[PDB]
Formats: sequence, C-alpha cells, structure tokens
Amino acid sequence: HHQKLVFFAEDVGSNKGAIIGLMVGGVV
Amino acid sequence: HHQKLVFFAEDVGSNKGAIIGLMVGGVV
Amino acid sequence: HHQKLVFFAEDVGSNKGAIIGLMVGGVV
Amino acid sequence: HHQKLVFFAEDVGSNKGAIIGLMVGGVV
Amino acid sequence: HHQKLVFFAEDVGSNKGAIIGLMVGGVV
Amino acid sequence: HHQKLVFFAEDVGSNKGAIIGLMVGGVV
Amino acid sequence: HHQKLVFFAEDVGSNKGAIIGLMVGGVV
Amino acid sequence: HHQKLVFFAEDVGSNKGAIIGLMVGGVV
Amino acid sequence: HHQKLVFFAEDVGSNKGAIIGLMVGGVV
Amino acid sequence: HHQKLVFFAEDVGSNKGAIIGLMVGGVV
Amino acid sequence: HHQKLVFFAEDVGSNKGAIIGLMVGGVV
Amino acid sequence: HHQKLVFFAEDVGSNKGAIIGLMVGGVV
Repeated sequence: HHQKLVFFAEDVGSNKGAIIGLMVGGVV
Repeated sequence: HHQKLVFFAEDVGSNKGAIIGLMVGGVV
Repeated sequence: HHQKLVFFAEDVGSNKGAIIGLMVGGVV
Repeated sequence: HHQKLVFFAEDVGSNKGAIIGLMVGGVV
Repeated sequence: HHQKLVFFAEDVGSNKGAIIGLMVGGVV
Repeated sequence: HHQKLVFFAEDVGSNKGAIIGLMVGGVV
Repeated sequence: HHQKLVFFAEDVGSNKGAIIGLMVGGVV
Repeated sequence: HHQKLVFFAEDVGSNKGAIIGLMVGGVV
Repeated sequence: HHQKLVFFAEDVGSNKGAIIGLMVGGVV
Repeated sequence: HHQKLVFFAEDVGSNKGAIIGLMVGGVV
Repeated sequence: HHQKLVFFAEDVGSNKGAIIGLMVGGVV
Repeated sequence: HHQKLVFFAEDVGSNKGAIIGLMVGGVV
C-alpha cells in the first residue's frame, strides 16, 4: 500500500532586480 | 496498491527586472 | 492497482522585464 | 516670462491584493 | 510670454487583484 | 504669447482582476 | 522671470496585501 | 488496473518585455 | 527671477501586509 | 533672485505588517 | 503501508537587488 | 507502517541587497 504526495511552489511575487521611482536630470 | 500525486507551480506574479516610474531629462 | 496524477502550472502574470511609466526629454 | 512644467506618474507594476501560488484540498 | 507643459501617466502594468497559479480539489 | 501642451496616458497593460492558471476537480 | 518645475511619482512595485505561496488541506 | 492523469498549463497573462506609458521629446 | 523645483516619490516596493510561504493542515 | 528646491521620498521597501514562513497544523 | 508527503515553497516576495526611490542630478 | 512528512520554505520577504531612498547631486 505505497502512497506519495509532492507539493512544490516557486518564484511568487519576488524582485531581485530594481524597482526605481523617479529619474530626472539635465540643465534647468 | 501504488499511488502518487505531484502538484507543481512556478513564476507567478514575480519581477527580477526593473519597474521604473518616471524618466525625464534635457535642457529646460 | 497503480495510480498517478501530475498537475503543473508555469509563468502566470509575471514580469522579469521593464514596465516604465513616463519618458520625456528634449529642450523646452 | 512665466514658465511651468508638471510631470506626474502613478500605479506602475504594484500589487496591494493577493498573488497566490498553488491551492489544493479534498480527500485523497 | 506664458508657457505651461503637463505630462501625466497612470495604471501601467499593475495588479491589486489576484493572480492564482493552480487550484485543484475533490476525492481522488 | 500664451502656449500650453498637455500629454496624458492611462490604463496600459494592467490587471486588477484575476489571471488563474489551472483549475481541476471531481472524483478520480 | 517666474519658473516652476514639479515631478511626482507614486505606487511603483508595492504590496500592502498578501503574496501567499502554497495552500493545501483535507484528509489524506 | 493502471491509471495516469496529467494536467499542464503555461504562459498565462505574463510580461517579461516592456509595457511603456508615455514617450515624448523634441524642442518645444 | 523666481525659480522653484519640487521632486516627490512615494510607496515604492513596500509591504505593510503579509507575505506568507506555505500553509498546510488537515488529518493525514 | 529667489530660488527653492524640495526633494522628498517615502515608504520605500518597508514592512510594518507580518512576513510569515511556514504554517502547518492538524492531526497526523 | 508506506506513506510520504513532501511540501516545498521558495522565493516568495523577496528582494536581494535594489529598490531605489528618487534619483536626480544636473546643473540647476 | 512507515510514514514521513517533510515541510520546507525558503527566501520569503528578504533583502541582502540595497533599498536606497533618495539620491541627488550636481551643481545648483
């Protein structure tokens, strides 16, 4: 009577990069 | 009576790149 | 009485690239 | 010689709700 | 010599709802 | 010498609802 | 010679809700 | 009494490229 | 010769809610 | 020759709520 | 009467990169 | 009557990189 269950989940809502807000520059 | 279940999920709603908001530049 | 179920899902609503908002430039 | 510039951006790549990965249940 | 510029952007690539991956249930 | 420019953009590539991947159920 | 610039950005890549990974239950 | 079920899903509502909002430039 | 610049940014990559990893329960 | 600059930023990458890792329960 | 269950979850809502708020520069 | 359960979770809401707030520079 063998029985095995496997439940796996990965990479949900993650950020290992860059979320930047505002960038501005130049003579004014 | 062998029995196996496997449930897997991956890459759901994730961002490892860049979400930028505003970019502006130049003489004014 | 062998039995196997496999459920898999991938790449749902994810962004590893760039969602940019506004880009502006040039002399004014 | 009046001059005004306004730059605004909002709601870019954001999640205040729920990104869920896997949901499973029931007798097995 | 009046001058006005206005730049606005909104709701770009955003999710305040639910991105779900897999849903499963029932007797097996 | 009056001058006005207005640039507006809205609702581009956004999801405040539900992107679901797989749904399964029932006796098996 | 009046001059005003205003740059604003808001809600970029944020989550004040719930990102859940795996949910499982039921008799097994 | 062999029995196998396989359920697979992929690439649903995802963006690994760029959703941009507004782009503007040039002398004004 | 009046001159004013204002730069503002808000709510970038923040979580005042709950990021949960795994949830499991039920008789086994 | 009046001149004023204002730079403001708020709520960047913060969590005043709960990031939980694993939750498990039930008879086994 | 063998029985095994395995539940795994990974990379949920994490940031090992850079969430920046405002960036500004240039002569003014 | 062998029985084994394994529950694992990893990388949930963590930041080993840099969350910066405001960056500004240049002659003014």
